[PDB]
Amino acid sequence: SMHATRNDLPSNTKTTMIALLNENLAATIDLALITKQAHWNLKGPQFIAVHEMLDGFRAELDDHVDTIAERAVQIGGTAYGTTQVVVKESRLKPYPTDIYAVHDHLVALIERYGDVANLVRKSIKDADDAGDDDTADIFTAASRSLDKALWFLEAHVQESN
Amino acid sequence: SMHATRNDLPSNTKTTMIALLNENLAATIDLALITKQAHWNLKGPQFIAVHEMLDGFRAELDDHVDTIAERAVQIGGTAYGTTQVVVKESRLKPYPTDIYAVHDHLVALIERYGDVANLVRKSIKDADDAGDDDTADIFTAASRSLDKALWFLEAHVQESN
Amino acid sequence: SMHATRNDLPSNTKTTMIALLNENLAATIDLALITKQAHWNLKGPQFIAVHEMLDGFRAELDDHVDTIAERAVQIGGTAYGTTQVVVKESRLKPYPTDIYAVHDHLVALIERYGDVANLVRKSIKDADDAGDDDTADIFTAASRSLDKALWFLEAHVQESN
Amino acid sequence: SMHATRNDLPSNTKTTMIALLNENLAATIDLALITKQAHWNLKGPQFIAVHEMLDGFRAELDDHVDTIAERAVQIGGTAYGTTQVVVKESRLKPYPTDIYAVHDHLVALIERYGDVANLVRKSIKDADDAGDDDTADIFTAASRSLDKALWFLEAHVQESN
Amino acid sequence: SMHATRNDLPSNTKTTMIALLNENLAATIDLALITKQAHWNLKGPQFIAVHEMLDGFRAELDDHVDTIAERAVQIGGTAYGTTQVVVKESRLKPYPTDIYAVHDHLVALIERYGDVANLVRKSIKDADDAGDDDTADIFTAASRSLDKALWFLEAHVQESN
Amino acid sequence: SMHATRNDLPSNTKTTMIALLNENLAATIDLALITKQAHWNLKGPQFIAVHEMLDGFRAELDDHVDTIAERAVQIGGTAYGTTQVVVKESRLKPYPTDIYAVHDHLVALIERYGDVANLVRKSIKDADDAGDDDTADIFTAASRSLDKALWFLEAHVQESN
Amino acid sequence: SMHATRNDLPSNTKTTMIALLNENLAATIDLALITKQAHWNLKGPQFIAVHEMLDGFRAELDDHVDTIAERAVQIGGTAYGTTQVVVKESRLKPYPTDIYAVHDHLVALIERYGDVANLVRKSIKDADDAGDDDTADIFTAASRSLDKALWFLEAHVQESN
Amino acid sequence: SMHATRNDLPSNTKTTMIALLNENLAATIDLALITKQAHWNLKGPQFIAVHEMLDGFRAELDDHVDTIAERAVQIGGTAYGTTQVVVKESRLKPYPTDIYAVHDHLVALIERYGDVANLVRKSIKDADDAGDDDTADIFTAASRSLDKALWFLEAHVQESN
Amino acid sequence: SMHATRNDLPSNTKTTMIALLNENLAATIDLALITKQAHWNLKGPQFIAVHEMLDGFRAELDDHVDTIAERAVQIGGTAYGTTQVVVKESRLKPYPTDIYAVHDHLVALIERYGDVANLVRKSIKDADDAGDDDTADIFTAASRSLDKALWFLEAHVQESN
Amino acid sequence: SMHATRNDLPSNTKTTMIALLNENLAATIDLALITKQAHWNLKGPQFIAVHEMLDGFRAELDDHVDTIAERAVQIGGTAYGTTQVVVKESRLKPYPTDIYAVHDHLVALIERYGDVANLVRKSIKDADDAGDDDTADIFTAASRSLDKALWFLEAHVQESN
Amino acid sequence: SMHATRNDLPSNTKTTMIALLNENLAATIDLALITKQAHWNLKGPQFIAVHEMLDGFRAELDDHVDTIAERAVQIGGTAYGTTQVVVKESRLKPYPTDIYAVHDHLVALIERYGDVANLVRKSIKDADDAGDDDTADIFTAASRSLDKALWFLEAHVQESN
Amino acid sequence: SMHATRNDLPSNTKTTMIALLNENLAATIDLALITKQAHWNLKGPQFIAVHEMLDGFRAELDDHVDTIAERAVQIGGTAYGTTQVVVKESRLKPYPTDIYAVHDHLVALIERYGDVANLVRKSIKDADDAGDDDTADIFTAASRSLDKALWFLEAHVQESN
Ligand SMILES: [Ca+2]
Ligand SMILES: [Ca+2]
Ligand SMILES: [Ca+2]
Ligand SMILES: [Ca+2]
Ligand SMILES: [Ca+2]
Ligand SMILES: [Ca+2]
Ligand SMILES: [Ca+2]
Ligand SMILES: [Ca+2]
Ligand SMILES: [Ca+2]
Ligand SMILES: [Ca+2]
Ligand SMILES: [Ca+2]
Ligand SMILES: [Ca+2]
Repeated sequence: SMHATRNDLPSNTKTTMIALLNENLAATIDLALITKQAHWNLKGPQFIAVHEMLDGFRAELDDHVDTIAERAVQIGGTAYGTTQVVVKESRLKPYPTDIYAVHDHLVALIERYGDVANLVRKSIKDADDAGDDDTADIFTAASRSLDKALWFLEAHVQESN
Repeated sequence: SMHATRNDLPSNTKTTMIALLNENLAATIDLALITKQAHWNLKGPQFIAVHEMLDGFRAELDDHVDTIAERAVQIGGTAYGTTQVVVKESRLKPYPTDIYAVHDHLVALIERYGDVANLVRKSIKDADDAGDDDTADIFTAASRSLDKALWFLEAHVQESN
Repeated sequence: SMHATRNDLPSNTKTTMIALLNENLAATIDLALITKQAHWNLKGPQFIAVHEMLDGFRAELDDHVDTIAERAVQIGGTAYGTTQVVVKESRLKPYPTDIYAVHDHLVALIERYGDVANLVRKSIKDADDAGDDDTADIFTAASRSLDKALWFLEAHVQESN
Repeated sequence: SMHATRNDLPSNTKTTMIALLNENLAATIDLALITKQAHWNLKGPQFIAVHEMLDGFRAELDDHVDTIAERAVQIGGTAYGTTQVVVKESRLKPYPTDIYAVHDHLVALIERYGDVANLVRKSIKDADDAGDDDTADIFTAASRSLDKALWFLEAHVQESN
Repeated sequence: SMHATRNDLPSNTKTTMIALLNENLAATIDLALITKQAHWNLKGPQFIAVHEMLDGFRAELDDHVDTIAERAVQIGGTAYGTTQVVVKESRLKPYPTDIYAVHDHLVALIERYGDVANLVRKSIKDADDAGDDDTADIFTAASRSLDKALWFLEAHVQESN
Repeated sequence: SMHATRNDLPSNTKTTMIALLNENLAATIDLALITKQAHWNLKGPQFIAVHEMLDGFRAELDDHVDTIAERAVQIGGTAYGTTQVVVKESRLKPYPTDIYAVHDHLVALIERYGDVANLVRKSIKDADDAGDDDTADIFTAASRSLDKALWFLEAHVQESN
Repeated sequence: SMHATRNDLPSNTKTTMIALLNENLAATIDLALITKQAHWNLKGPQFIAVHEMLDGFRAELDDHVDTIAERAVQIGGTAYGTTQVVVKESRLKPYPTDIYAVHDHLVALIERYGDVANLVRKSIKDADDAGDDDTADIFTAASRSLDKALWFLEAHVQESN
Repeated sequence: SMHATRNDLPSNTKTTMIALLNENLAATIDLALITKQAHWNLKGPQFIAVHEMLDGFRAELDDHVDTIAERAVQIGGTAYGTTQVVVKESRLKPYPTDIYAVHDHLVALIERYGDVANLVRKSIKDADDAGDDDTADIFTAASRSLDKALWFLEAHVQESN
Repeated sequence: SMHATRNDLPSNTKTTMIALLNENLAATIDLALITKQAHWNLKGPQFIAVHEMLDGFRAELDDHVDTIAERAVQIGGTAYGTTQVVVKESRLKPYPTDIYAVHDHLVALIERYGDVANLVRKSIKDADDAGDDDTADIFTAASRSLDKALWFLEAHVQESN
Repeated sequence: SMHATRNDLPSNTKTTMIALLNENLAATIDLALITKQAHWNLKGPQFIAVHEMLDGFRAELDDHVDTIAERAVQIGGTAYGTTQVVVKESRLKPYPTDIYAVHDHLVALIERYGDVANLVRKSIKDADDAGDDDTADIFTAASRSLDKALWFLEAHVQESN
Repeated sequence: SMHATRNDLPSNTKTTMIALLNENLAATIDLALITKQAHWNLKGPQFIAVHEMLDGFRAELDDHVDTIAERAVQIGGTAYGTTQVVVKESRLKPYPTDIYAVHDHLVALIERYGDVANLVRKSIKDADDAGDDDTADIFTAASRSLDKALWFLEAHVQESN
Repeated sequence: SMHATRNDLPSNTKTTMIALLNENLAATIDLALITKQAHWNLKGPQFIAVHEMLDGFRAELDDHVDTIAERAVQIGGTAYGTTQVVVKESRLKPYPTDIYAVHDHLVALIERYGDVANLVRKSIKDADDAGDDDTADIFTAASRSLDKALWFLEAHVQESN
């Protein structure tokens, strides 16, 4: 599953970072699909603003998914992003397909956004500790996006009016 | 799974169309993931042109996925697009995660694109027959995109030089 | 009210389609005016999201108004779009000028959008049966926009939180 | 028909200005519809240039219509812009639906453009006199657009070659 | 002249549609050339507006030419668009190279745009009857453009002032 | 604090307008900061739509701040816009830093937007009476923006659903 | 030199405004040429910044020149803007063609910009006194541009470091 | 009037080319002002098409005016473009300020555009003969624009229908 | 075939340049159609890159075809660009409609691009010699585009790996 | 002043970072107001270049202010950016409102830019030390902008010619 | 070669970082020239795709070159990027000027991109270790670009079909 | 170093123009590096305007470098643009790396821009004499850019205030 590269990151670093990148890739792809799931099916008084907001989140996730995947490839590995892989390697709770109210989707999204945000933020440190600054930076950009999206979601529920 | 709408498409036709739209949604989301899987992992002399071409395909699939999903919702149904749904409801063979050569990706992609192209093309007629002209037209837009993408792939292998 | 054209749609077809286009033209012009009426006067907690949403609807309706009007003219007819014509030939229930609450506008708009959506959707079939495929396609484009707008409105009231 | 606002314009100025804004709103919406009525149906040697010019006028009118309506609302009033209100409140002579010649449309348009131009220009002074400088400015911007459009029309008939 | 494709349109449908697409391709390429011929050589008081209008037509034809040619290829065929093919397979009467006055070009264009508009419109139905919904849609888009163009030309001569 | 200019507005008019401009400059800079204060800290069901609306407000305020400051300079004065000046010359009540609910920020912002809208509106007349028509016009533009923003805010609370 | 218009500004207002507009038109066209004259021939340490600044000035003048000319024509007059008219009717002192130092051009330009700025500013009031609010407004927009340009010029010489 | 440059065009070529450039500068500035004069004052059936066309001409002339002037400066000279210089050094017949009919403007413009077109075209050869290829190219770009604009004008009068 | 123009190129230069331009016009229109023929039908491993490249070539060719044709008209001639003329006046070997391999299209295109590249290059000199500098420059621009396009084609076959 | 978040940064990291972010927020907002203060009031030979440069700085600061403020909120805190807070928590020496010469502004600005640049650069380390990689990155982006702006300023005074 | 700055990075950090930035600057400038050398001279079946790809690489390298150079200057140093310096300080093996095949250029480029990629990636850590977070971040962005480009290159040679 | 082409430029014209193109290529790449060297390191009162001006120069140079290099390759040759070639084949005096003052950079840049401007201008004539009109035109475009850039630089020193 590896290919040769002149990239001189140590071999053990490449192995551990490819694993870490793929773990994050599965999480973020799953979250991308969850985001559209919610976007299509939400109903209630805040429909249009939340509907539109979720498209923005998906667009951001798409960029980070690409950057994460391509990083695994750059350092000699394979990127694993098919449905069969994602369903197995993502730890996100299956997103309910029988919820509709904006509030139910917000609380469901907060759980999952929170899980992915916390994963990616930790992965910054794991990459830094492994000696892979570029990978750490990639997770840092992704984490900034995820922590902002998590805030946009939580801000809707942190007060009731 | 249903919500009331003033849309007066006959009730039985809504039911059959929601099912048809979800069948096609599962296929097109799966094909979207497959397209990126190939994009990241392709290697060989035609790397960059094919890499970029596949991003074009993904952007068009994303637009047809949204159109199909929202159509299901418009006529009073639920769009089902989570990883857990897609992995069960897509009939596309799992994309191999251990291929790299551009030619191997082209052959694997032609198989999946051909399957989705033919499914969506048949769905146009199923929708027209059922009396849902907007759904037929949504499938027609999708089919035109799929048949063009299929050609782009096949044109790479229909001659050898 | 007619002018000569090399367009060889049968004369009966032209006559029936010119009337059908004018019927839809009236309905859509009126819906455009209604849409702005609500946009200006809505008040309540969802003000800005709904206010901006209605501008998007108007922009889409304008494009369909033009397309329907110009089709009547293309096939040798006159397009009837003055206030005096619209107030008589639009079958939309007069929109109230004494409502303000966003909820009240949403409910009223759902009534009006449903009416036009269902008119245009059937008109696809009238045109197709008449053997005017271009006019049927014009109505199909307009119908897709109307069904999506109807959904955007209905989605606000289909759940309560 | 009123909602309270912190805008400290005196009650009498608010009520007089709301009425004046609504008078001009009805005239400009009607004129907007007239402009497209002519745009669709004009025929003759200068067709394309005039056809396009009238879309320019309509775009400008739309912006002024919005600005006038929204000013009535800002100062605590209701904007009245439905077909039923416009047909009663506009003083423009019903535009003929049985004229085609570019020249005939030019002459008929000049009549109505003249009427609205002169109405809006006078309304600048009425607002200024009422001590509502923002409304006067809104009318000044609309009047500049109207006087320029009137010129564009008249310039076509002021000489014969 | 054929190449293997996964596209599952029946063999006879492919053969007949490739022929129909090539017939329409020859007519539309010829019409494109005709359009520029007129564009360059027109003279008279309406010169600039008609000159520009005709570039708009050519841009539209170019897009329909490509879509039609590529459809023939997508379904396993060859697209035939060389000068030698077009001069043989177009049925448009050779365009006169010794006319100048805007009126004479408008009349000569009406003849040829009418012929192509009517061919394309009938071809929608031929494609639909053959069970090729994408091809039918391609001709529908092309027909819409052609009927609008025919009107823009005819609208210049349907009245004389 | 003054510099010579060939601008021949009367000396006493320059002095009184510089003062009036600076008074308005202090209020508008303070309002700009207040607007972002609200934007960052609001929480509740209408979060994203109101968050984004307030960025629109701030962008409009920035342009008017610049225009007011630069006018004071053009006519030979100094623009005073530092935090120390603003905290002393603004009469806006200090914005609470312990509120979060969207409703609470809307009412707080209505207070301050109203205060500024009414100041700027009065300042049009003060400038006109002083014989500085450009300064009056600058205040007119700022006032139209302020009255519209004030409406956007008040419209959220003028009805409860 | 006059043509008939439905514009109902009083006849004596038209006559006096047409003269005032043409007087301003002459000065502003002259200032436009002067601006470029300086732009081409300036030399010295601040060359590129001042060179580019002067192109910004010319672009704004051009817009006002057109608005002033077209206003004269809209109200039934002739716009006079040929070289022979401008050399006779411009109130500006002929610009020297034998200066080069940036400072020399700045000083010369300040004289000319001051004259035009002061003329246009006065003309706002002359128009307002004549009851022509649109013309007053056109001069206000022009005066705001000229006063700001005058400042940009003077600011370069109001301190020496 | 000269400043030193490292540009090693021979001194006599500089002197001759500076003179030639200034001759062409005066003609093109004069033609620019003439173009706007016609633009503002034309009246008749072709108003809007020709009005707009003349703005395109003026935009192009502006670019060539700049290029020509700057070339004189680049090779050590002064650019002479004030009203007082242009009225003396342009040999264009003063443009009439008492014509209105579009046909009258077309024919007057044709005479002036013909004069400048033919001057600039000859000047290409004069520059090439003097050994200044860059100046010859500047005149070639200007000449191409002028010959095309001359055609746009002439094409209007070369036929009558 | 000829119309009067003030363009003072000698009568014999005009005649010979019109013929020369039309010879090049036939070649370049033929090449434009050839480029699309290859674009549609090519197949093999380099498909997408070469497919897209050929669209770039076509766009450049279209611009030069227009410039060549319009130059013929500007100098009082007729542009001849119909299918019947091009098939007669182009000396390009008819393009084969039974080739597919990318390599075969590259070789076939190189023959035709070379022929046109070399005709246009020679035509620069023919125009210079005739004293038509603008026409020479028109051919210089076209020739630069053709020699670049020829290189892009040849570079594909000048090495084998 | 805290709200709950799923963001799993340690509670002490959140507290510490919210304080640090707010410290930098006060400094950067104060600097933003200082930058415009200079922008408006500067006078001297380098006026327009430095005037424009300072608007570039303010635009960059605005983005960093937003990012810093929002990060404090994301991690469960309150952002404090009112005039009253900034005047108390910014340590920048109050900016003089009685200086004009470009040089004096440059020297004053360097002091304040220096102080903010140095604070923000240190805060990268303080954030790293607290285990908040996203916050550190936010300060890194701000620090890069500040160090660059500081150079732009200092570069004006580091040599005298 | 140093200038005073308020930037308070420690003196030894400045000296060592200036040297490190200049070592990277020479490598990246050399690589930029190498990239264009390949781009112009490559020949073979993948010409156009690789030709374009290398322009993308060059545009990225230019941005990083500027960032690196400016950082050295910002911290009080001199940026050294002349040909004479680059040829002395780059360690990249001189690029062969006698290769043409795409494959030969790919292999040659991989060697040089690998060297620079590895140098920059190590330099991130050298900067972090010296306590210069902004410089580390600049190298991180550059390293990310380099590692991605290295992959784009290697991906072409990592498989043979 | 040569590759076969259908380009019919005479053999010795190809050889001599390849040499001449490579001579100018070395000069212009070296000037491009010089321009950036000045850009980064300049300091003094005119810093920002001159800093920015030099990026405009570099962008123009980059386009000419590409056009020159590609021309050499188009006509069958090799483009030589590596650091090792440029250092040997450029005759520009090594640019000083110990200068900072704006004036020092202007003087040094004037020397080198002058040398390159004069080389390229002569090269137009050498290409024309050899019969290569396209190469001559390429040098004409570059010469126009260089003569303009040289002026921009010399205008800063041609007068002292
Ligand atoms: Ca990618
Ligand atoms: Ca969607
Ligand atoms: Ca229309
Ligand atoms: Ca609105
Ligand atoms: Ca195509
Ligand atoms: Ca400003
Ligand atoms: Ca105008
Ligand atoms: Ca210029
Ligand atoms: Ca053309
Ligand atoms: Ca924000
Ligand atoms: Ca830079
Ligand atoms: Ca290139």
